[PDB]
Amino acid sequence: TAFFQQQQLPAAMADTFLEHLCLLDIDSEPVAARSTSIIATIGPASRSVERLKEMIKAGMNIARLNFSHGSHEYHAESIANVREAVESFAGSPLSYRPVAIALDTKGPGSGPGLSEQDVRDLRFGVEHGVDIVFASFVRKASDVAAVRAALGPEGHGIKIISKIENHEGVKRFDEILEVSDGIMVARGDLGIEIPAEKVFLAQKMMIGRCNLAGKPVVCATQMLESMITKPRPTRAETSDVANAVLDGADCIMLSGETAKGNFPVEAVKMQHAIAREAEAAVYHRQLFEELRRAAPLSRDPTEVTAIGAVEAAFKCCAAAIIVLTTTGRSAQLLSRYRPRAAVIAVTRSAQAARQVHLCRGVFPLLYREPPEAIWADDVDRRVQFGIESGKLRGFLRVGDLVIVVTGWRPGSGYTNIMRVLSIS
Amino acid sequence: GTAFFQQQQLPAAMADTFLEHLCLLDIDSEPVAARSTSIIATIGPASRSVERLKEMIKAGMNIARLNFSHGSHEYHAESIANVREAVESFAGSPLSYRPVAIALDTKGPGSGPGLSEQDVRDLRFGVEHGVDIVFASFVRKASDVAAVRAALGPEGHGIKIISKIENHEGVKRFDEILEVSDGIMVARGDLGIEIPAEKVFLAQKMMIGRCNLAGKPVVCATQMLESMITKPRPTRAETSDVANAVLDGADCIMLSGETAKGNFPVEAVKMQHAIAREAEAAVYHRQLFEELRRAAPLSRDPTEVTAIGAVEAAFKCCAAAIIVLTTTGRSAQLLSRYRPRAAVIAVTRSAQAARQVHLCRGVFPLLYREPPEAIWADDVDRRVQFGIESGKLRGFLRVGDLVIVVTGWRPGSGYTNIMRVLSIS
Amino acid sequence: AFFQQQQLPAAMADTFLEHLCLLDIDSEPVAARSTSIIATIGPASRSVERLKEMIKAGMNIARLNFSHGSHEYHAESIANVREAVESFAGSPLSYRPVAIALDTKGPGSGPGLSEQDVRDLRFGVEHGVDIVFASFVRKASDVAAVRAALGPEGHGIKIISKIENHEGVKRFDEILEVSDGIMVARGDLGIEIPAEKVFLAQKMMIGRCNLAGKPVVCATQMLESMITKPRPTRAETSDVANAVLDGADCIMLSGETAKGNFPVEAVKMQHAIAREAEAAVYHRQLFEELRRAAPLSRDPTEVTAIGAVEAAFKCCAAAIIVLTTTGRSAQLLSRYRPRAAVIAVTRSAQAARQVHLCRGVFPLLYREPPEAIWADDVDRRVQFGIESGKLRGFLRVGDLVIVVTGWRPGSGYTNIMRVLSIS
Amino acid sequence: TQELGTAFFQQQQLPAAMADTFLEHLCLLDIDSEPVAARSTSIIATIGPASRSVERLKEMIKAGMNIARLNFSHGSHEYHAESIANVREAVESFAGSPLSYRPVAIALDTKGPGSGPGLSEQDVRDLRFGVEHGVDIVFASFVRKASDVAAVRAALGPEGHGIKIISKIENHEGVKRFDEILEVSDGIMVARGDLGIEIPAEKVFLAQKMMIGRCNLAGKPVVCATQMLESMITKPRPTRAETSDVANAVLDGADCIMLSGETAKGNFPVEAVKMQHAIAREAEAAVYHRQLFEELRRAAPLSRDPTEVTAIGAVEAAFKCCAAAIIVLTTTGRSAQLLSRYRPRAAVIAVTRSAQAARQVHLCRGVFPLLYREPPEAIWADDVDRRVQFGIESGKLRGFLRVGDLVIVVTGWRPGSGYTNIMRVLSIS
Ligand SMILES: O=S(=O)(c1ccc(O)c(O)c1)N1CCN(S(=O)(=O)c2ccc(N3CCC3)c3nonc23)CC1
Ligand SMILES: O=S(=O)(c1ccc(O)c(O)c1)N1CCN(S(=O)(=O)c2ccc(N3CCC3)c3nonc23)CC1
Ligand SMILES: O=P(O)(O)OC[C@H]1O[C@](O)(COP(=O)(O)O)[C@@H](O)[C@@H]1O
Ligand SMILES: O=P(O)(O)OC[C@H]1O[C@](O)(COP(=O)(O)O)[C@@H](O)[C@@H]1O
Ligand SMILES: O=P(O)(O)OC[C@H]1O[C@](O)(COP(=O)(O)O)[C@@H](O)[C@@H]1O
Ligand SMILES: O=P(O)(O)OC[C@H]1O[C@](O)(COP(=O)(O)O)[C@@H](O)[C@@H]1O
Ligand SMILES: O=C([O-])C(=O)[O-]
Ligand SMILES: O=C([O-])C(=O)[O-]
Ligand SMILES: O=C([O-])C(=O)[O-]
Ligand SMILES: O=C([O-])C(=O)[O-]
Ligand SMILES: [K+]
Ligand SMILES: [K+]
Ligand SMILES: [Mg+2]
Ligand SMILES: [Mg+2]
Ligand SMILES: [Mg+2]
Ligand SMILES: [Mg+2]
Repeated sequence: TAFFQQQQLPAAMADTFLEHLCLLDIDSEPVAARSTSIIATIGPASRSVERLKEMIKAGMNIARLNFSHGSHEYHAESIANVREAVESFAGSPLSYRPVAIALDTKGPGSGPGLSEQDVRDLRFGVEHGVDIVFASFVRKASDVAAVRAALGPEGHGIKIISKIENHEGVKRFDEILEVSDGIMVARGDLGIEIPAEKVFLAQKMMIGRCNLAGKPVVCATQMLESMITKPRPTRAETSDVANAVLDGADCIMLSGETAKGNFPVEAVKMQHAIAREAEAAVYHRQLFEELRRAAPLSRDPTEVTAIGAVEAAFKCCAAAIIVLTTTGRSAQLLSRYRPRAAVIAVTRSAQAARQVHLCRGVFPLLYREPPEAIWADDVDRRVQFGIESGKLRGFLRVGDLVIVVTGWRPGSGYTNIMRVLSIS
Repeated sequence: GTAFFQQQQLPAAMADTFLEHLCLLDIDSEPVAARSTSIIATIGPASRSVERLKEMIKAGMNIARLNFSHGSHEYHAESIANVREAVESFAGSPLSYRPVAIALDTKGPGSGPGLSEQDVRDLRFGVEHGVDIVFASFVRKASDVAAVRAALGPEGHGIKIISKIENHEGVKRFDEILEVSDGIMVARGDLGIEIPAEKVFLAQKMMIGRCNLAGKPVVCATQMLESMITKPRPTRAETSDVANAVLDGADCIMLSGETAKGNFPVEAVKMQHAIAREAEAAVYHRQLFEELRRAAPLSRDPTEVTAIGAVEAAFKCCAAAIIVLTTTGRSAQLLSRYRPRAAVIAVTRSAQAARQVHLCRGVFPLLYREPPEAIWADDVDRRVQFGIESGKLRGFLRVGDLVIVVTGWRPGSGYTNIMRVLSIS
Repeated sequence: AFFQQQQLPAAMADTFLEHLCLLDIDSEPVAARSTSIIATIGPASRSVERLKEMIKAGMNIARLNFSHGSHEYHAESIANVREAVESFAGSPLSYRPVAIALDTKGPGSGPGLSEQDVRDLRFGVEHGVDIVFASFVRKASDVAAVRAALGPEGHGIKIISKIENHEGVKRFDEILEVSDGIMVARGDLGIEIPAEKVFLAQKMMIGRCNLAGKPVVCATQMLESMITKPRPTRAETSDVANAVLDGADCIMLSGETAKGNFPVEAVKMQHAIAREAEAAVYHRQLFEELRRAAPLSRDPTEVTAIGAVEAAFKCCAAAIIVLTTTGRSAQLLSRYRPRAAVIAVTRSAQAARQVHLCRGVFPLLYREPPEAIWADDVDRRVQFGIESGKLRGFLRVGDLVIVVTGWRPGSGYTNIMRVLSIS
Repeated sequence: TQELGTAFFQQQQLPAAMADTFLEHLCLLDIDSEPVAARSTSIIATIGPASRSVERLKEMIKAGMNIARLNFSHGSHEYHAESIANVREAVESFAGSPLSYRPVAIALDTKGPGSGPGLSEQDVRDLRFGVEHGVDIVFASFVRKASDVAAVRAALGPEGHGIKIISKIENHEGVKRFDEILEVSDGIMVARGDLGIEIPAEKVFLAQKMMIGRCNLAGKPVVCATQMLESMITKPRPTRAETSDVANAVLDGADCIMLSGETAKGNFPVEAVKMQHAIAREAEAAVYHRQLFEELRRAAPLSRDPTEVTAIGAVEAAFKCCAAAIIVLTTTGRSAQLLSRYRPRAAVIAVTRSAQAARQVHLCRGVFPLLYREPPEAIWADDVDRRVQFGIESGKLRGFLRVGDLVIVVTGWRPGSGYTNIMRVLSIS
């Protein structure tokens, strides 16, 4: 078939990484959906409702609100505009794309503990329902603990992504990652605190440790910087985006390219285009083998089902792995093994649907329908919802094979079943 | 969690290199898993007593070979009846019943091309008596397997044909023979006479490797515990040979003379069982599994896709077993190809499939006798519980263990597609 | 203490994932920078005093873009480069050779060699350029045309084919076979093929070049923001580091040094990043794969090359000193990407300049006249390498070095490898 | 290459050796791929009534005996001295043509401590006998700890400091205290007979494979010892299990294989030697060198010793060109031993003036000793070149080398042992 010369499949079947590089083809068109999420910073150039709709079409998955600048009234208005542009597509539930809201804090700024503004800003996040928090200048575990105690009673569900932007944060990394929900390689400040020529070492090390831990990792600053004023990026910029994906980053960020630049939609489209190409060029054979050898033995059925499903997906070239999820944990565990198959996550939790964008290859679907009396009937309708959406979005075709990860009883934490299905 | 697990060579199995694996092999690391390599015992004067056969089934005989090179049709029918009587004496407790296959080893073409007249009569005898396997002697080409298949007729279409490679031509035309055969037997006796004796190990290791790749059973035959015909204990070379046949990747090991005419037939079965358990625990699963997958091509067959997914899931949690419901034994055979450390408990209603799956390494067959339940999903769950209960009774499973359960979406063979992680209660 | 620096904990990891996890920002690179820097000479860099501070920063090859400028302008640039290079020839133990590369304008609309290109190639032969960056090579017949235009005298000039269009990428294997090396001309490539596909072309071409043992250059917009700003972007420092990690022998500045406000700063920056990236190379997998892909050879030079590289890894050799006439012996050692330096002691001034195209090869130009006793002349050249290495900080007393030599004079007779202790 | 001929790449299991996986390697094993290289695993033959005849010993040396074992459990000192004299007489009968002379080591296998701790009185007398008679190796029976090896070393005295001590592991304690024994011993013998009595018979293969692996890592010789071709005591042909056992001992990584009873008292002693030689050649060609070498390197620690550094460099160079042999000049045999540790397919040819080193290097797999008799040249470099040419001439005469082949020459920068540091690529003229 033509199939075995599309998503860099000749290069993916190579026996060595050197042979894999030699088999990379510019004419091998990526077919799979773009898995690395795009975080776009919302500013003057992008807070228009009609502009936000354009950005969602372009591939924006997470909207970032930089709390360094702007008032609470400004940020609440930006949030409302994002939600209005997101809900304008809720008329066709088979094509609706959830979009997460992330609050990027100001920072401690030469002081002990959480700054007074950060305490006020985190309460604002709780009161406005932010899905993610990018905690600025995390240096130790206590910093993470402070950002989490700040999310008061009503906000323990918000995902804290610790921003590493100084030498101390890099040295105390393992202790930070243990208590954080993910990490952001905040390259701008990092490139000021540590020598500029050492930042790539910090990026590659942190991405690798995050991949091992199964926790999301974000590449953040100056990725397409020249696109603030120019319609096209530099050769170094497209290389940087592609290399962040190849390193193993779950998310790529635009901050200024979308916040204040002349080409915000073009920067999103560009990051989408590069990410698709870079994801097809990932050497899955070594990546999966190493992921397995490093990942410890688990007696958790969710984790055991995850490798079994990822292995099964590789064996048959599964178009997608469709997993039902309440908290997103099942989808996150599948994501850790970096399958070439899309992780279609079907969920009834609008928050979980937005928060799974932090995990690479997870494509969230929000199930809006009324429940069936028979739980088994309800599970099959949600599985069919993922198939119907996948078909519509081009992820699946009739005749394809899919892996369907489900649980034996309702409620989260009981995933234990994996099925091989033929799309009808 | 589950403290003090220095047993079943787990430190050696977790090594990063094969050299490190060898260095971590421990004589004090006792094997805990059930013996996976089947034992073929040739039935003769020293072993056709019904009470002796009962002793050999307890010792671990899985397949009864009948050497049609000696004995009359009357003698072999009586041997078969004695075997079946000793096998069925344990059918009163179905949770502990062990199926035993009956294989017919032909005399051979001797000095003449094609099937000999006696072989055609002997193959008809096998069909009439209901043998499960046929060890076709002196297979040299694919047309020889076709001749044996034709002699079995229409009724003998379910009988498994294991081609015996015992000459130079059979070794050179191996790939064409394996394609049309159900499995291979490395008939080392005649092979050691046709080709130089110092070259037989190359033929054995090559054929076992190609069989492992193909997913078809391979038998290591002849003189494995030869000194046990007259002595109660084998030589150092003999125990090494049995252990090395298992390490090579052989699905089955054989006794022919040690059990047929010797003074210690039950002791030879017990010895082969003891060595096989030790050798199976010393298999370097890390490289074996990785190489098996890199060589196995991509598959759009749900049975084959579910097989790796289940084997990978079993390795991840150190699953005590992989319980699979099978009609023809194919689902269990596909799991077996990936050589999991977990036991492939294969529950089946087919008494022939139950006997024939002994040719596949690591497949512990169970014969489910109960008639079908009205609700299909309830019948499946009862068969799964039958595997758990048999598994518990036989010491394979304990409460708290994790098992992988391979099932299908509808009745009939060929629809295996589901894998589940269960906790033993 | 030794085991902590030059990313040695990360280099000893058993997996690439474990290698990434062991990368340390406090593990300072100790080795000399192996990836050569090609700096484009323009208005911002043709001053003799500026060229001297560009050689100190780490410029190894001076590029002359024949798209702009007259023959008189380029001859003056050449003279200024040679004047700045020869100003350091007073101390031969510290003298750094600098290659001169001519970048052709290109065929443009023309199917074969353009008239200007034939004139420019003759100019290069007459002026003694070491390298030629042939623009827009699409097939093997294009390389042949450039080779013919160089004539009989230009047979020693290295031809680096620039791949800058779709056809050049598809016909890559036939071009690499007839070329001395390849340049991933990212600028035009990013215009001919989609910008999001250029990294695939770069990584593929670098990989195939590493396998072939032929030099490969990463060329456009590496530190672009340094034309107007004193510091590069996070994407730019990442791009340079990733070009080195991909396996590129040379990194280029074209505009950052040619017309930008910070030409010396761009050279210093590329040097700083390359040292960090070279120490973070996963040598265990790189060497193992290089060996498994490299075919068996009955050539004693090639056989001695792996033997020496393997021996250098075994003892953590500070450097490998090789005596070369044409640079081929040093090039073959370079193919195996050793962590140890490749000190190439040559009497050929052209070979000394041209070996900058090979990663990890540090050229020393021996000038002294030949000794009466052949074995004594060899030992004096070996001692010349040791003395330059000690002076430049590559070697210390107590270190172990691998010494690659031959059994007789003349090129092509390399067959000996020795383990020496620095005294 | 390709221009060495198809017949070259379809022999010595070269298609199977070039496979990318061990499974692919097994699938490419060919019975018609004839071994061409010389047999590298040494054969230790036990000398008894069936083999102490001078003419019989000559037949066994031709068949492939490398080390003669003297079992001190049976026989008197007078009997063993006579056996030694007959061995030396049969060995020296071939010394007329030094380019084809094969050195043969003499090994003393002690009786053992039996039912008592420490060295038995007879063992002290027997060890003194060995020193007085000039034995090259001692197989110390029932070694259980490092202090046992020290006792045997002390009993050999000052003169017996050059005698190699191979500790026999034949009980549970010896297996558990293996690492401390191997550290103080020159090598190990997997004494399977007693081991199969002390530990369960079904566990002996685990002990064998573990000890061989640890010895390969340490670079110290390892011997597989009991019942290898047992049926050949009475029968002219061995069983399928026996030929498999010998082949598997070689594939495990054993430097030496032993005959004890098959050669000592059996009806077919020369036939058992010929059989062990035939199997070893086939098994050596079927060794998967790619994984073996890669793993050996990853486990071997970094070394600042030039002899060790030159050893990998030479072994790697030999694999790259399919070098016919690796000629090394050695005084103590250490240089050849270090090359042997990396298990090259290229036959290591060791040129030495020490007759004891020539005999003792049989303990190292792949080492083919040549005893150089010529007196020293005035010019040191000329003496080295003459010894290198002696290796080439013996190599050509014995069929190891042909004109056109590539060889690797490992030499040193000065006389005296411990100065190996040079590796050269030579073309055979
Ligand atoms: O040893 S290499 O440096 C190399 C080897 C030979 C060459 O010729 C060469 O040019 C480079 N190396 C590159 C990356 N791959 S990879 O398969 O793409 C990969 C595997 C594993 C990774 N983990 C697991 C989670 C991060 C990777 N993260 O980024 N990439 C990863 C492995 C081999
Ligand atoms: O390279 S070896 O010959 C070797 C030999 C001696 C050493 O001291 C050493 O360090 C390496 N070595 C043999 C054993 N395997 S193995 O792990 O046991 C294995 C893996 C894979 C196999 N497939 C996949 C299906 C058959 C094997 N089939 O039989 N065994 C198999 C590893 C490779
Ligand atoms: O019917 P529900 O409550 O949505 O659950 C369907 C199945 O998916 C799961 O909820 C997965 O949830 P989580 O990923 O959040 O752990 C299983 O526990 C459950 O059996
Ligand atoms: O035995 P039933 O009741 O027909 O149930 C079908 C079950 O067995 C299977 O038939 C497996 O059979 P095969 O392995 O012989 O193909 C599956 O479809 C399912 O697990
Ligand atoms: O690298 P090249 O061009 O093959 O030259 C290698 C040569 O180097 C030498 O060491 C130098 O010898 P000369 O300086 O006399 O040419 C020769 O022995 C060997 O042939
Ligand atoms: O293997 P050994 O005993 O350490 O020595 C290797 C020998 O090789 C040599 O080249 C030959 O020297 P000799 O003439 O003293 O034997 C020396 O470097 C060294 O004595
Ligand atoms: O916030 C950021 O992205 C930073 O500091 O680089
Ligand atoms: O059955 C046979 O002939 C054998 O095993 O050699
Ligand atoms: O010519 C070049 O180098 C380019 O276009 O990048
Ligand atoms: O002496 C021996 O060989 C033994 O005991 O095994
Ligand atoms: K901020
Ligand atoms: K140009
Ligand atoms: Mg910041
Ligand atoms: Mg037969
Ligand atoms: Mg151009
Ligand atoms: Mg003993």
